[PDB]
Amino acid sequence: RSIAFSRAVFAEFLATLLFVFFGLGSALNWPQALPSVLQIAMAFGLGIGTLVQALGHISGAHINPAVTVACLVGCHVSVLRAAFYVAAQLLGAVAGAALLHEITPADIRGDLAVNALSNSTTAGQAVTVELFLTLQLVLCIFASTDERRGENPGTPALSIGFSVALGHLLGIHYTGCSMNPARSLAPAVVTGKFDDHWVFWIGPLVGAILGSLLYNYVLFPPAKSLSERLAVLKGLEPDTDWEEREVRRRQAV
Amino acid sequence: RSIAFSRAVFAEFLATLLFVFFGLGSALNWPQALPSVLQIAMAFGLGIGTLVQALGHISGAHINPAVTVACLVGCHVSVLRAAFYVAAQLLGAVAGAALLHEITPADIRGDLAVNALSNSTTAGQAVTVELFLTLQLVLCIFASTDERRGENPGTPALSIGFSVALGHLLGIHYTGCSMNPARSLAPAVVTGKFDDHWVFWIGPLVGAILGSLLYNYVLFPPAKSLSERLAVLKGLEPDTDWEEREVRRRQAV
Amino acid sequence: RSIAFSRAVFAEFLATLLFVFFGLGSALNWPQALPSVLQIAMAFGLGIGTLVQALGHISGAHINPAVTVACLVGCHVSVLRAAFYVAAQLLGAVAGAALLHEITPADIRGDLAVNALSNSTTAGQAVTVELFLTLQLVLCIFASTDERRGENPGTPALSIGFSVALGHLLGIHYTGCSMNPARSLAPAVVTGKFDDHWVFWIGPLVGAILGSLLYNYVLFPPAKSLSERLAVLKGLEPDTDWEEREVRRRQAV
Amino acid sequence: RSIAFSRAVFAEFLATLLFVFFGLGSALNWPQALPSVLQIAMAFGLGIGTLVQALGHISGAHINPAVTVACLVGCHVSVLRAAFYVAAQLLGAVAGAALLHEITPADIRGDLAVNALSNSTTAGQAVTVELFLTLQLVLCIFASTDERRGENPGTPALSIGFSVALGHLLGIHYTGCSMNPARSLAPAVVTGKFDDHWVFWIGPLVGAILGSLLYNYVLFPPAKSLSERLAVLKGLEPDTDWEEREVRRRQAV
Repeated sequence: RSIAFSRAVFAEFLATLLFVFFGLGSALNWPQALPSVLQIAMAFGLGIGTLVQALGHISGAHINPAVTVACLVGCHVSVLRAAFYVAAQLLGAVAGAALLHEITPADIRGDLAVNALSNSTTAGQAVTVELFLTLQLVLCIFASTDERRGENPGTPALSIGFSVALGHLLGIHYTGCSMNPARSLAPAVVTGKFDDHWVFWIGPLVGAILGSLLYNYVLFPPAKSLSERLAVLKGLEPDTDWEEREVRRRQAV
Repeated sequence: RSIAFSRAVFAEFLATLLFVFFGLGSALNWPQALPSVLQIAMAFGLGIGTLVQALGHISGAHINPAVTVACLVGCHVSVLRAAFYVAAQLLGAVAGAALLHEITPADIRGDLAVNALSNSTTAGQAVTVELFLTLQLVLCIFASTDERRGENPGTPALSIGFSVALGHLLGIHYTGCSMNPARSLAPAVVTGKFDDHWVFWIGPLVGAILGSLLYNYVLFPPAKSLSERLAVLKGLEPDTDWEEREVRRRQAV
Repeated sequence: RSIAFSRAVFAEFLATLLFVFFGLGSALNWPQALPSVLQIAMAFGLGIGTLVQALGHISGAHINPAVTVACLVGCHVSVLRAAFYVAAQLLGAVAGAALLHEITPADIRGDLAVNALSNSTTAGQAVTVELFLTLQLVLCIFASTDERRGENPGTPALSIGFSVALGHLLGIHYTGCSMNPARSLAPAVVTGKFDDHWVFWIGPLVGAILGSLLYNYVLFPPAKSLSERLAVLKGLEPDTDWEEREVRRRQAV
Repeated sequence: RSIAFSRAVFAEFLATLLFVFFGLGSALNWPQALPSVLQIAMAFGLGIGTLVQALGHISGAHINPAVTVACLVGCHVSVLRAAFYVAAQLLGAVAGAALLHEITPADIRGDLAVNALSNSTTAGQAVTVELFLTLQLVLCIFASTDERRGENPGTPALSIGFSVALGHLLGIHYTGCSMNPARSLAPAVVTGKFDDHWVFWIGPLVGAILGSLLYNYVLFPPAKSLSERLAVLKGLEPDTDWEEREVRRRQAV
C-alpha cells in the first residue's frame, strides 16, 4: 500500500458517476419525447461500452458492485480492491444521480428511473429475471477479459456494452433493469423510493456470482492451484503400480 | 471419449437457454410498451453476438441446430459432437422458454413469440424466406470462424450477432424469424402451437446446408483431401508426356 | 485467364442478390408494422457489413457498381474484373429483387422500395445528396481496405456497414437512398418505375469517383509510379548544382 | 513548414463538412417522418465513427474544435496544427451546413438543427450537461488513441462514434447536443439564431479540457518530462543518506 491503485479506485468513481448520470437521464419520462426500450437499452449499453473502453486499462471498468463481487468470487480482484471499488461505485453512483436531479427541470425528473416492478410482476419473478440478466453479462465480461484468449482480442468494450444493452432489452419490462445495485440505489436514495429494493441487490449479486463460478470453475480455466497437493498423487501415482509390480513379484518369491 | 467436450456440450445448453429466454421475452406483446421490429431484431442479434463472444472458445456457439448441421455438412464438427449439440440446443431451448413462461405475468405472455406466418404469406413463401435468412448467417459464421483468415481477425461475435439481427429485420414480417429450429420449437412446445412448424425446420436446415456447401466447396477452401488420389495423376502427369516423347521417338526408329 | 476469379465474380452475384433481397424487403410499406428510417438504415447497413465480412476475402465485396467504379478510378481492380463485377451486380440485384416480389404478398409489395424523390426535392438537389452519400462510403471503404494501415486492422465490415447505414439515415428523406445503381435499378426494372432513374446512376458514380480520387490522390498514398521518370530528375538533380559549381569555376578560369 | 500537414489540415475540412451535413440533415423536422432521439443519436455517432475511420490516419479526426483543444491542453497536437484545425473545422462546418440549406426544400429545413435549450432547462443547467457530454467523449478518444495500449487495439472509430451517440442520447433533451462548437455554430450562422450560443462553446471546451487533463495527468500517463530535473534529486537522493552515514561517523570521531 499503495500506488496507482488509488487512482484506479478513482477511475471507477468517475465511471459510475458518468454511467448513472447519462443512464438514468436518458431513461426519464420526457413529455415532449419519450424513451423507447431500445434507446434506453442503447443508452446504458453504450455508456458501459464507452467506459470499459475509456477506463478499461485503469480499472477493469467493473462499474458495478455485482460485477466486482463476481470478480471477487472468481478471484480476479483483491479483497481490499473490491471493497474500495464498491464503495466508490455506490458513491460515484449517487453522485451523478444527484447531478442529474439538479440538472433536470422539475416537471420531467419524476421517477428518476428508479428500478421498480412493472406489469404486475412479483418481486419473486422480478428477482429471478435480474439473476439471469447479470449472469449473462458476467459471462461476457469474463470471456472478453480472459487473458488465455488474446487471438480474438476484440471486443471487450463493445461486446460488454451491447451485452448490457441486451440485458435492458428484456429486463426493462420486468424491472427497468438494474443489473447493478449501484445503479438502482442512487435513484432510490435521492428519490426516497426503496420499494422492493432488495430485488436489485440479490438478483444481480446472485446472477453475478453464478456467472463468475461457471466461468471460473464449471468451464475453465485450466491451470494449477498448486495447493491441490499434486506431490502426494505423484508418490502413489507411479509407485502404486510399481508396488503392484513389486509386491506381486515378492508374492511370487 | 471423453473430456472437456462434455462441458462444451454444456456450454451450448446454457447458450440456447439464455438466447431463447431473452429473445422470446423481448419479442412479447407488452401492452404498455410494444416491441418494434428493430428492437426485436437487436435483441436476438445482440443475444447471439453476446454468446458467440462468451462461449465462443468453449463451443463455437452454434446455438442453433441448423448452424450445427451447416457445420456438419461442412465437416467442421464431429458426428457425435453434432448430435449432443442439437440435443442440448433443443433442451436448452425449451428450458429457457419455460423459465420465461414462469417469469412472465399471464396477461402478456400470450403468443410467447412462437414463429407464425404473417401478412397472408404462404408456408411456401415463408419457407423460402427462411432459407435465405439462415444461409446468409451461415455464410457469415464461416467467413468469421475461418482459420485461413486471421489477419482480419475481428469480429466474429459482433458480425454474427448483427447478421442474426439482419435476419430478423426482414424475416419477422414473414415469420417472426426462426433461423433456428430450437428457437421456434421451444415456444411451439410450451404453447402447443405447432402450426406450419415444419417451415421452421426446413427453411433453416436448407439455407444452412446450402450456406455450408457454398463456403466449403463453391468458394474455398483450397486444401488437399489427399483422398483425391493425386498419386495416380502424377504417374500419368509427367509420364504421359514422357511417353509421347518416348513413344514418338521409338516410332521414329 | 482464368481461375478463382470466376468464383469471386460469382461471390458478388450472391452478395448483391442477398443485399437487395433483404434490403428492399425490409423497407417495404408493411401495413401492420411500418419501417422507420433507422430500421431501414440498419437493415442495409447491416446487410453490407455482413457481406463485406462474409465475402470480403473472396471479392472485396464491392456489392456496388459505383464502388467498383470508385475502385477502378483508383486502380484497385482490373478493367476486366470491374466489368464482370458490375454485370453480376446488376444481374445479382434484379435476381433478389424478383425473388422478393415472388415471396411477398400482393398487398404490401407496393413500391418495392424503388428509389424515388421525396418531400418535393428536385432531381438536381436529390442527385447532389446522392453524390455525398456515396463519396463518404467510398472514403470509408478505402481507409479500411487500405493495406498501408494494418495496425488498426478492424473494422472494415462493421465500419462500412454502419457507413452505409449513415448514408441511409440522411439519404432516405431525399431519395430513399440509392448509393448503389444496382440497388436502385432492380426495383425500377421489376416495377417499371424509372422516374428520375438517372439520378441514382450519376449521384453515386460521381460521389464514388470523387471519393476514389481524393483518397487515391488528394490524400495518399505515397508510393512511386516509377513512370514519373525520376531518372531524369536525378541527372539534373545533383548535376545541375555540380554544373553551377563546375561552370562557375571555369568562368573563374 | 510544411508538408503533408496541409492535406491533413484539409482532411478535417472534409470531415466537419460531411459530419455536419449528414448530422444536421438527419435531425431536421421532417413532416412526413420525424427523427427519434436514437436515430438522431445514431446518425451523428455513426457519422463520427465513420470519419475517425476514414480520416483517422490522416488527421486524428478531431472533427471538433473542443476535441482539438482537449488535444492541445494534453499536448497531443502542435499549437499551429491546432489553430489550422479549428479554423478548418469552423469553415468546414458552415460549408456543409450551407450545402444542406441549399439541398433541403424550404418547408422542412426550418430550425436546421440549431442547438437550442429545451424543456425549460436553464443555460446554467444546459451548459453543465454539455460539460459532461464532451468530457466523456474526450475520455474515450484518448483511451482509444492511446499509443501505450495497442494490445486492445480496436476500436477507436466505432467506440468513439458510439460515444458521440451516447452523448446525444442524453444531450438532445437538454440542448439537442453540441459537444462540438463547430457543429453548433454552422446552423446558428446560416439561420441567424445565436440564442445562448456561448453555452455550446463553454460546456464543450470545459468538459473537453477537464477530460484531457484527467487522462493526461490525474490518470496517466507515466513517462518522464525530463524537465522534472531528476538530476537534482539523484544528487541528494543517495548522497543525503551517505551524508547521514558519513556525517554521523565524523561526529563519532
